[PDB]
Amino acid sequence: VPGFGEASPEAKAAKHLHDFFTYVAVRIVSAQLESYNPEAYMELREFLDTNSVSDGDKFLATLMRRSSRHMNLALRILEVRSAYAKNDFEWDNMKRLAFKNVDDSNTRLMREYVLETS
Amino acid sequence: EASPEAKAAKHLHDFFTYVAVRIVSAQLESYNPEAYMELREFLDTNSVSDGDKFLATLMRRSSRHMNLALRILEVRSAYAKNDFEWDNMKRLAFKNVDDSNTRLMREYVL
Repeated sequence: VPGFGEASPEAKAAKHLHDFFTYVAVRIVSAQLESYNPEAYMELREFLDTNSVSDGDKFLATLMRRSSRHMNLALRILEVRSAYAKNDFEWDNMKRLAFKNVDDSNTRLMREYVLETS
Repeated sequence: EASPEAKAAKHLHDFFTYVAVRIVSAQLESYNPEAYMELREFLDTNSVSDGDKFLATLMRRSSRHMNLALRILEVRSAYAKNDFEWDNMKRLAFKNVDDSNTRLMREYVL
């Protein structure tokens, strides 16, 4: 692919999805906690304040070194992010929406251009 | 209320704009030195991370910049539809998550 000689665009997108899935998993596990263990929901909420999901593996590595019970929370998120990605995430729907976004973007850019230059 | 799939799709749309600008820039370096230089200068004062805003600004800068913008738009759709290996990216996502799980585990107890 012209202009790429390190990571492929696929690998780049792949790493972004990985981190995105960590973030989904944290939102998932957080939800499940809110009336199954609000003591643990509060603690997760406290950890999120000072800890960023952005580099998700660094966030998880930090989370499981926080305490033994935080470590158990990390292991839950690891399991949930695996299950979500491999089982629930609608990959082909994602692809379809991206095509629609690109198609609609093309259309809108051209339409607004033509309209405003007249 | 935006779904994960939809959030992921918005990111991929902007990502494909980025890829298309990179592809187009590379081709211009080989096939049109002057146009390469105009794109590069435009790139010095306009962020591709702006996505469609960037394209809209490019379109209106001049007729030469409009040609750049139309080539980028064409390359963006053709790349995403014909060339980008969607199933490979997926296999790579799965592998990243598997390898990450294993490494996080190994490193915590070792």
